[PDB]
Amino acid sequence: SNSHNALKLRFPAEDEFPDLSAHNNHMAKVLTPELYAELRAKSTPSGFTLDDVIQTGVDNPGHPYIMTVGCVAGDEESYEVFKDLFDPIIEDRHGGYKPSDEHKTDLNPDNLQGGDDLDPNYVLSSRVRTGRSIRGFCLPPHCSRGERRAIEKLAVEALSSLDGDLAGRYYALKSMTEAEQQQLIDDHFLFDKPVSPLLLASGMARDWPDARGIWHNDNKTFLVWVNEEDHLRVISMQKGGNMKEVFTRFCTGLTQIETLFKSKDYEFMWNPHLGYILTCPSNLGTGLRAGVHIKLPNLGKHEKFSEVLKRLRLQKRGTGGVDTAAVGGVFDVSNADRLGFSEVELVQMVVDGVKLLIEMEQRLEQGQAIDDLMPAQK
Amino acid sequence: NSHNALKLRFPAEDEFPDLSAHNNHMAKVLTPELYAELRAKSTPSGFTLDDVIQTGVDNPGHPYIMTVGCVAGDEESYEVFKDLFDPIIEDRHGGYKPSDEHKTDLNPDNLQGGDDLDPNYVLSSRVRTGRSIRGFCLPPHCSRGERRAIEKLAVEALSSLDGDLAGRYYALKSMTEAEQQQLIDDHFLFDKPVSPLLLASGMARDWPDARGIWHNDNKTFLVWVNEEDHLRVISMQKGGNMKEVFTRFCTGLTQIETLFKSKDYEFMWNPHLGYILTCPSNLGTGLRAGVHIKLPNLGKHEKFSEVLKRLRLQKRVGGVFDVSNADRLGFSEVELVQMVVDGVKLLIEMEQRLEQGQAIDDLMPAQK
Repeated sequence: SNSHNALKLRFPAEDEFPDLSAHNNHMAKVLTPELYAELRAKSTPSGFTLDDVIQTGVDNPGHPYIMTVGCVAGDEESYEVFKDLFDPIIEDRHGGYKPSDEHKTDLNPDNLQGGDDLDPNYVLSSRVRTGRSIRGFCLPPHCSRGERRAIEKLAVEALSSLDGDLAGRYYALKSMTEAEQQQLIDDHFLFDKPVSPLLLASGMARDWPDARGIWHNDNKTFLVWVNEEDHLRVISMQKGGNMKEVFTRFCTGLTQIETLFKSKDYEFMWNPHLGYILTCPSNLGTGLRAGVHIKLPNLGKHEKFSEVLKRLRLQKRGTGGVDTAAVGGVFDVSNADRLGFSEVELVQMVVDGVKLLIEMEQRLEQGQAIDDLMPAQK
Repeated sequence: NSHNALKLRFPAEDEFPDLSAHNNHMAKVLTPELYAELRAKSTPSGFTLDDVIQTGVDNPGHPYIMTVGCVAGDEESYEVFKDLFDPIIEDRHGGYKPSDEHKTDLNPDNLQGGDDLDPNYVLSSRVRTGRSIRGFCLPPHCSRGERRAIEKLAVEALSSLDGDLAGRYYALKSMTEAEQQQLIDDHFLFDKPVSPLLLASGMARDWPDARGIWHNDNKTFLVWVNEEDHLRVISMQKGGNMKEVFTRFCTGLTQIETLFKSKDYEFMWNPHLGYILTCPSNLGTGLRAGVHIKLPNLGKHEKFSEVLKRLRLQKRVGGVFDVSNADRLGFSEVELVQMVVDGVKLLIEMEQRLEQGQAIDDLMPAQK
């Protein structure tokens, strides 16, 4: 069953209790001596234990300013069996999302209003990314080589049946040539073995690169990663500001994949409370990041920039390409929320927020203050 | 590295540089045998010994002031080529042995006094240092992509700074006319190096791409991005409150590091060399705390040179001098600023004594 956890249970809980004195992550914030003694004996059907769940958080103290999650789920059951650890973490990480709250999924592009015309003079590209887990298999931190291979087989079979706009090709990391990895690097489609101690400490990098691969359609507007951080990572993208089109392709792609999985009696891990289940609690609900690479040289240096994004429930990341080298300010702006908002709602906020960012940019271009454009917190 | 492969087809003596009439630390240490042993090596980034000493071969230097004559291309340069750097470091940094260990101390609390040096003599005071981000090659070798990546990290980290800090970034490239003008008025604008020492090391490539300057609204904390080093942090202020200038120096610096770490990034550093920087002369603390003071009487005394060396200080407009600590490695940041505070007090004391037409010989400091 768990000979090892049985040996640990022979020690008093406080002898096995981690020293989190110099830590700063959500796990350490919630893991009291009491909670550890209560859950340490528990195990999930696949044998995943509390010690397995929090190991990364113990190894990685986290940092100042922002905390890290410090824990992972090894399977779908982990969230139920260790809900007393995950729930407060989730409540804290997702702005007060309660154990009793419900998550609503909305993958109907028609519910999105506008967003098909983000000013191409500012929006260089649009993208929507999410993650999915296949029910019946352990998550990356825990999946065996056999499970991982079974998942890849399922993913590849389904993906190979996509045609038309989604006709594509699979590229296994194991057999990848220097030439194809160079092309994938140039198209920003490649992923390598994680270097983050956060991911490494969880066990998700075992047997690399076995059963890991990259798939993408011929037009390079739809990309799928298999067995990296989660079973599947699905990305839709393209040049320009047609977020609606990107989202539609995103939704239709996910839908066709799921139908194909359904054909084989397989389905994505999902429930009314946590939405789509993924390895890290920070990616629950929709696990969706919808963003744009937008030119904002003026606003980008403005003192209220960060403040404007926070109020629009958006977040930014800087870029390191020739684009920003010229403009002197190209940013990657996406939605900050993940759980408690539907996919349509998250994408809508990017659409809405982007329009205001552009209006503020043009306002600044004409050398005028944007004071009366400052929005109220959303 | 296959260019080095070709060079290795010639015997070492045929590739060995002609360093006659060269007055730099590299030239005073590199022997034909040391070259023959190290010329086939390379750091993971591919930096070679030839790359390390190129600036020292190109720049004979000056008969008087001596230069280091070499640069590090990445963090591993100081290790893979330690047999060349160690002797140079011992030579450049007052005997600092390979066995010695550097001790960093950025706690402004350990700074005894320095809160108010006589304003009648000290026009202004400032402290500055350099920093390298682990994982990226140094300015002599960094690719355009690395430089841009470094710039991305620095800007968002500096964006997160706030309080008496919190400022605006200014990319040299896309800098607007009004902006460039405004910066010159604040005396913050820096441009492409004219120094043949930097040019020869390959540090000005792609200028001004990925280069910029960030400073606070208050104009007391400044940071140069991707110039002589990944980062050049400066703290300044008119007056003689070196203590306050150093405090702001330490905090703003602790925060930057804070933000960097919060993304799995850290400054290059190790117990032996302190902070890793491009030029060996900047190792350890790479710190320079200086003040502009009026020492007219001393300025023309025959013991002014000896007095500075005694106090371990350096000088570089009525008696207006630029005095700063001379040491960089083997002394903590707190120790370096303390010597400047102590020595300055002693300099002003001697200046006054001279004004009264008195001795001062009894004030000759004991070689610190």
